[PDB]
Amino acid sequence: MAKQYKNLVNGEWKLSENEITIYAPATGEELGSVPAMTQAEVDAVYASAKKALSDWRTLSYVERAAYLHKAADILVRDAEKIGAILSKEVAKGHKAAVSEVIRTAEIINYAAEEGLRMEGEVLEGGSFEAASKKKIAIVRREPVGLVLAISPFNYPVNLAGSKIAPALIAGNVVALKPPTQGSISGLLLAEAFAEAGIPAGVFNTITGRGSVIGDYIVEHEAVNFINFTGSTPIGEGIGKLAGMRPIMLELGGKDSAIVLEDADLALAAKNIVAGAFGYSGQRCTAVKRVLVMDKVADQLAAEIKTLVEKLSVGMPEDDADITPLIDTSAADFVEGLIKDATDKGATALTAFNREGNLISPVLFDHVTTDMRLAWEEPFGPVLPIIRVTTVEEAIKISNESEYGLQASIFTTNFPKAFGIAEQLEVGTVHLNNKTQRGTDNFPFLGAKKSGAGVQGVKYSIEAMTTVKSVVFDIQ
Amino acid sequence: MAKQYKNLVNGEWKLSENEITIYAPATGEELGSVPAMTQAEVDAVYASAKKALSDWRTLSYVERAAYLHKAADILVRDAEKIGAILSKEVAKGHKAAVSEVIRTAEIINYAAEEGLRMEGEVLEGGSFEAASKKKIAIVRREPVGLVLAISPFNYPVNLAGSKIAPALIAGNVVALKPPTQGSISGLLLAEAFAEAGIPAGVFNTITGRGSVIGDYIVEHEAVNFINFTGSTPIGEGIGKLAGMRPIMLELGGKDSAIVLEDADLALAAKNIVAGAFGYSGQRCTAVKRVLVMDKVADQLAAEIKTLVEKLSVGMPEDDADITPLIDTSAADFVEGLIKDATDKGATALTAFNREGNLISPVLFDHVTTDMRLAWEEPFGPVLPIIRVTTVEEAIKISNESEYGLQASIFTTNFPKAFGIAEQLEVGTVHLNNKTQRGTDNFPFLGAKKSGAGVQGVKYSIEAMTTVKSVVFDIQ
Amino acid sequence: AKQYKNLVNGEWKLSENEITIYAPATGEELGSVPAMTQAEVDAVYASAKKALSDWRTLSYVERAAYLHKAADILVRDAEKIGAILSKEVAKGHKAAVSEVIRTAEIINYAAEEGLRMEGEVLEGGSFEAASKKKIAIVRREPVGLVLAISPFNYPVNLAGSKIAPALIAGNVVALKPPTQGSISGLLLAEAFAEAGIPAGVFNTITGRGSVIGDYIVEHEAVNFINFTGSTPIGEGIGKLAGMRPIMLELGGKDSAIVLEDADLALAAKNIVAGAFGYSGQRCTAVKRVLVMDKVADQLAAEIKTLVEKLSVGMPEDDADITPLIDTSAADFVEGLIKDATDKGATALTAFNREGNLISPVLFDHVTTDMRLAWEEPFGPVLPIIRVTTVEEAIKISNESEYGLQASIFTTNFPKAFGIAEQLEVGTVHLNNKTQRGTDNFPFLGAKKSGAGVQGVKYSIEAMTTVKSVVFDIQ
Amino acid sequence: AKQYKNLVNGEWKLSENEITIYAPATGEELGSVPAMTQAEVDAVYASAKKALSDWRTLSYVERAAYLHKAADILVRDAEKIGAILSKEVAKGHKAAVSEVIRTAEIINYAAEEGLRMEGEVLEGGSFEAASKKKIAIVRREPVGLVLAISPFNYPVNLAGSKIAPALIAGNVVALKPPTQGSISGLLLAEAFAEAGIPAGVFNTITGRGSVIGDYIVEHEAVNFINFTGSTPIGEGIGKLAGMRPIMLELGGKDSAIVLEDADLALAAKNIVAGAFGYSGQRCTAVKRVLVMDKVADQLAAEIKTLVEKLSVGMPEDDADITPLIDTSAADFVEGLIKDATDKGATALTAFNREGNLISPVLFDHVTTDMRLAWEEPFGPVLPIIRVTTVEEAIKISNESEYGLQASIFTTNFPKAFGIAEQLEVGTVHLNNKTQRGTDNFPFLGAKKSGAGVQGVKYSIEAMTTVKSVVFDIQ
Repeated sequence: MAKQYKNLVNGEWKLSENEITIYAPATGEELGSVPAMTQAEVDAVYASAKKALSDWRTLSYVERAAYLHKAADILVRDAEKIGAILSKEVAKGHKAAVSEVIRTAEIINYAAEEGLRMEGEVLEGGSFEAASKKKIAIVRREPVGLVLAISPFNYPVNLAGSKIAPALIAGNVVALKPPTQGSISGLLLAEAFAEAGIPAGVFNTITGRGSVIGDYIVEHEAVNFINFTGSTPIGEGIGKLAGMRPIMLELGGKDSAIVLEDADLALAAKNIVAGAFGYSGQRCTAVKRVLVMDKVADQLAAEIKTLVEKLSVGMPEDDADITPLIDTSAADFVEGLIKDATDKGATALTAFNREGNLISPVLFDHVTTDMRLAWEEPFGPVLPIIRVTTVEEAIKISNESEYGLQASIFTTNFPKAFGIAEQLEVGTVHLNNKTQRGTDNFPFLGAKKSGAGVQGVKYSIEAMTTVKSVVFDIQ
Repeated sequence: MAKQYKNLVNGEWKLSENEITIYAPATGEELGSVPAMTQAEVDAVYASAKKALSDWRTLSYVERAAYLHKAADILVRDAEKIGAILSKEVAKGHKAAVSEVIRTAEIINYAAEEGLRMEGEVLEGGSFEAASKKKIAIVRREPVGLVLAISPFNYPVNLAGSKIAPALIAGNVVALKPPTQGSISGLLLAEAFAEAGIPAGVFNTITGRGSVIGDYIVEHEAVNFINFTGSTPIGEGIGKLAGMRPIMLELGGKDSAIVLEDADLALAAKNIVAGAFGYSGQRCTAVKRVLVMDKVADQLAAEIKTLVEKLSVGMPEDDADITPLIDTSAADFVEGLIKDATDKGATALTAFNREGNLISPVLFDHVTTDMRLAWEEPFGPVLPIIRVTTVEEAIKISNESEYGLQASIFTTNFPKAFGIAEQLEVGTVHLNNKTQRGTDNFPFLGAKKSGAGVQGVKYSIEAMTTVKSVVFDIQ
Repeated sequence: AKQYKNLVNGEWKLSENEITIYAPATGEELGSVPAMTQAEVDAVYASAKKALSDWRTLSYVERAAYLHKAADILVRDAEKIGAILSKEVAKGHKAAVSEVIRTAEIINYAAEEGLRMEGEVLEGGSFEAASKKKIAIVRREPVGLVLAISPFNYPVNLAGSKIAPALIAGNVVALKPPTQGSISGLLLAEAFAEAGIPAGVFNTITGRGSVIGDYIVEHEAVNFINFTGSTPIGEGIGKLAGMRPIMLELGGKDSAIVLEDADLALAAKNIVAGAFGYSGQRCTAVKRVLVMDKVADQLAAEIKTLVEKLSVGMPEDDADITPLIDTSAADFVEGLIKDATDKGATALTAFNREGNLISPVLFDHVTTDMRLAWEEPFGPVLPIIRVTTVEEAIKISNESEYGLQASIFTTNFPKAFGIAEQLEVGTVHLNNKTQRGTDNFPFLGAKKSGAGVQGVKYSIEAMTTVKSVVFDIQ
Repeated sequence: AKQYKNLVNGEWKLSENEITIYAPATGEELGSVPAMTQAEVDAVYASAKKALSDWRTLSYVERAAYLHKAADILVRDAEKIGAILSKEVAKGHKAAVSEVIRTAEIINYAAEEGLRMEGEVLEGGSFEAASKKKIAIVRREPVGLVLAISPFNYPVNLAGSKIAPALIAGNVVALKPPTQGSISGLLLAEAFAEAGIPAGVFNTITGRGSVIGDYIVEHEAVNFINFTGSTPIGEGIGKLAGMRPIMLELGGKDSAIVLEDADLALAAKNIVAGAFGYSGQRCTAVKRVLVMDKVADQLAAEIKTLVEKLSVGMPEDDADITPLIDTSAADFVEGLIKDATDKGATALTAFNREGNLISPVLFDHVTTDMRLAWEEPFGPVLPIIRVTTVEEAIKISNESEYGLQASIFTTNFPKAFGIAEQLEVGTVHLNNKTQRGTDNFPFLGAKKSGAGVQGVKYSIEAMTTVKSVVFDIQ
């Protein structure tokens, strides 16, 4: 039942002297163990990847795309088998975990076909000066080299594949460092690439304790690019450890949902509840605060309340909407935000209840900017409603956040919604819909402390490629 | 005629309590003084810029382009006046300094017209999944915010304008930090933008001592992007101080010129000498080592020697090819590399002579890779010739360098030259021509320790812009 | 009244015969233009094909410099050119000067858009592994000789919108202005000649359609025909072009769909400005209002009050409604007004005609059996058609043989976008009148409204081809 | 020998009359195809216009899935389709199977290229400050009904290269294969029908040119004609199209310019493979060698040795030179051989004809007064023309009415690029024979060789239009 998992290192499956046992956050069930790599074993992974780089980058785009398509087919075949373990490993609903594996296969296939249509440009010297009119630049794309991909606990397969496939199609070699709570899933994803016959050293995995290899994996001079999803403080550290090297960071969010007086309140409540409470609010791109005009606030709060009361609260195996949080510390942190809001006079529209790390969904009304819940990312099923008098106030409060991932605007006036969107300091603005990363072909980025670089399949490919210009004179 | 220069801060010209006197490196003549800003004065510059940002980004592209065109016209008008001071300030030939100011005006005009044709994209949700076929993403470009532009001593006007105009057209606000040896020229460039009527706070300058404001200007939370040209160690430090913030770094080069057996040796010698000895070798994109096939090495060295002996050695006012180096430390460093090469048995084809900081051009043959001159960037008029037996050896020696700015290949076999170019770890490869940044519409980038990001007018605009996606469903 | 000459191979040439041009509003003689023979058209094309090799080999910067100098000369002489243009096509004095300034803007924008011309590098390895070392260096090239045919209503603006995009790309051009508008077209040519455009690179042709009409188009020297004018002439040009590339800007019957939730005052303001601009003598003009019956009475009343305010008079007095281009045009418009009156449409503003000066006529209760519901008048007459559903509005809008542009006045934009997807038009304007601008935007027509896509960058792409150079890397 | 049917609105239909098809190499009866009437063509087009709305509103992913499913069926049945295709157009068995596999590759590539279709957002503030709040959301759209006309020499490959790019973009298609090749076109249609392509989305038309030839092109339901075939037929299609968009892939007389510094063995190998592939029945074949006199004797001797090694025989034996498509084609080739012999050209390989199987003829000392220097033979005959300067080679190359592709064999690449700029062709191959591939690369012809740019992404762009939605941000 509980297997001893191994790392993919240069086409071989390796155990380490020490290991980390992984337990199901909802039940405490032992799921297996992953290797606890040393720095010398991380060196072996990077040496194998740099050695494999020359033969991988010289393959055709077609040949590289064929491996990715083969990996995605194996993921679709084993979606139930991987989804069942993923569900237990990060306390995600069984169906939602299987959906994550299917979405990963879709992103791998889309990146394989997006990346193979890689084009260059021909520039004319005569565009700038007459004397150089016979000079042209043949500009072609090249891989950056070794990409270190760091996936998060909440999407350990999906936000590993969204980094791996775009890097691999471009001719880069990859080392996946999954989170410890999610490493069995990351290694199951690696088994699909290994079964697809990915050449030795082109795709590898690293698992271990942050105290032994956390900074080491990023600082290493073999790494040419770091692609990470995780907390803002960890991302801030990765940015300095990267030095001059290119990075892509997907960090926290405190996405606001601005509801104007002319909004469809039932549609706004439906989207706000689905977005805020999806995976018990353990998503960076979740709706984390409602900024509603006071005229429609009482009716909107009542409609959000009725929907929050319907949400099922239970175990991942029963596909509950609200499942247990990733760990005790996460649950304690969420309870502290709920306590601060209650003590400062916010109205609890739905009751707080906690059984283990299973916190019931809490909706708060009359939330003010002096409450921690107005600003701090909970990663838990708690949503504040902050009443505003003007749209200028809603923009001001929205932009006062250190985060700027996405925003939602619920209104029937789209020219005004576009004007508001221009002023919001976020990557994406959704009109009459919850904030969301999808569709995966769209750009996904965060302003301020929410990230660095632009994600979305083609943008991820462009970010993990460089340019080689060949200039010559026509005679 | 030594003037007391002032910094452009929020539409006003400000002196500081302390100042730095600038002297001509070739004669020791006092040229004037620039303010020695405090950290509180840097805070005032950044506060002015962030305040000016909202009204600047909301202007049309046409309005922003008009200011850039007006400033470029003022630079063309005052090219002799600016060029005369620039020549004395960095010991650059009088005509070459005037040419630099004219080239700056050309880049400003090209960036104003490139940036105003800024386009977005419309993506279809139906490209990724059938359920999202009515969902579209209107993706538009936005400024990153405040750009800190740091120009180098060797191109204090040209590599200030190449950062300022692309940032300004995109709707960013700028703070120019010129080098101390080059700050009078950076402030003369600022006077052209001020005379063009650039709004208060949109364009500002900072001058000061590295011990007082060096790290402070970069670390400051108001700065959203750092665009720097200078030494590799300084750029490495900037990368760390930037944290997660976007950067563009133009650092050192050790550009190799690979000469094959079928090369036109007279053309190779002409290009190699013009590129290696331009501005006494004080350029990052300059031929710094010749990797020549042994069969043609004696004839190529003889042809390079005859041309190096013709180079004039003297003062900037007399438009000498070889002028005095930027400072004593730079000339001492170059002399040390010449000494190491002589002591290790390299053949000096042209004699070493030094008068103050005026070093005569030294050509070395039979340079082996145990010599410091084979690897270290001198920033002086010294060129090694390294003989090889195979093109595999030339590629291996060229790639062993920590730098990878550009490379030159002299050969009549272009399909082979393209194959070699693919293997060279550089940004740009010039076929049958010296390495060069131009034309300014072409990408300019460095692999390895030569930089971060892609320069060239459109690439600079793209780098200093982000994306704002607005997603909605069609009904 | 001067005797104008054609620009042919850097020289100014008269022909044996000439055509005298009169002001449509006053009958004043403005001058004459040459009446070229087919042999003189041959000389223009021989000059252009000879000049093509040295023009296409110039840098993009050198070609852009000539365009910028021509645009500067147009700005300098905008009052001088605009004054003659105003008299020549009975356009308001200020509107005619604005047209010359807008032409200089398009020329400059084309010069800077075209010089940033880029190619592409394609990888053989994208399609098959065996061709991974094979790449294609794809670069843009001119099509060759472009014949540009401008219309009477925009004889300078819709001549420059064809000439500058063609010239920046390395093409040589022959401008054939309309006879009523040839003095303006030749004044535009004087600006390019003063800018020092090389001999044969830019030339003009003037003459009678019965002598050279089909001849200029069917000539084998012409590689591309870029025309603005009537649909029947455009249809003929398409056949005469054979396999050669074309760009056609033809008739319009633009609809303004007004929904129940629309801002009716804003809809009326935009509808009147768009429908009655230059007395309705524009292809991109609101030519039919398709309004929901619940809001039709109030919209009709608001359009009426604004139509009654429009000044009716002479071009020199900057009147909103000026005399029509010719008697035939005014007779045709009067016939459409008569047909609507006889079929029971309600004339909300009175019909009056003094010479070829027709007062603006607004009709309500227009049905699909009336000619005014379908035919392009090119006159100051606007029908209002009442509809019960948006499906009916889409159906009636698409039943037209034209599909240039449409306007949708509503506060529901997701629905407006859904309606826009169903309309068979090139452009849909939300809460605004139909318009060609801004000139960087695409401008095209579906069905009988055109062929090809205009707008500066689109015009450049259309009048260029590609040259692919393929080789294997070793 | 089966009785084949046309795919019409999801049903397989016979016509009252039929055309029996015979193998050009053996005379074997292969089956019959319907001889459609104009009323049956009307039914095909009515079905397609009706199916257009539900096809275009499907997602790109759903349209791509049908194309991928059709391509998989073609790979599965590649031997079955290839065996019939080989007999139908006297193409080698292995080459005919390869054609089906290449068609599946193009269908898959077009499905994935087309689904990443993007629009653009343009800023009014790029052109004028007053329009800075105005933006244009420009999205791609199908042109409507595409009539695809495939040629006899690539009846499956140059049917799929038109069908898949049109279908992914949301267009509906009617395939008109050539009569000699209609069984193969209908076998391709069976793969799309088995893939479950919706009724009316994809249809076929078969018939006699005297009954429906002009009718299929003239029909007002057709919005785009994509044709590969002879130049005179293409010229007629261009007129019949009127203002409607077209894509024409017509004749070629591709020149292979061999300079003094060329690798003559490489030049001979590529020249012979390109000139004699499918007995020279290809528009992209090398059809004339323009060689510098200093290296002409050695090059001709090297080409001769390779031509003498070409097998001459039947398609079932994978012979290099197989029987020509029909008697008329072989008679025409024999006439060009006769004109060259009578005018003094040197026959380096002997002329022999057995039925319509012509042996490969190599001619040297071919002059510009011989028909073989200019006319496309579509037969295994190649002239070698000697030139004294590269200027003469460019002049002779460009004197041709065709301009499909050119080859340049030389070791001086910067000079080869300079020559390529002067050649009036779509593509120039350096040190390699002319060829359409890879299918992601642009494929086009200058002068009488075509209209429009083919190659997968270029095909998709050509069979799409643009819909601009403009609004002001508040």
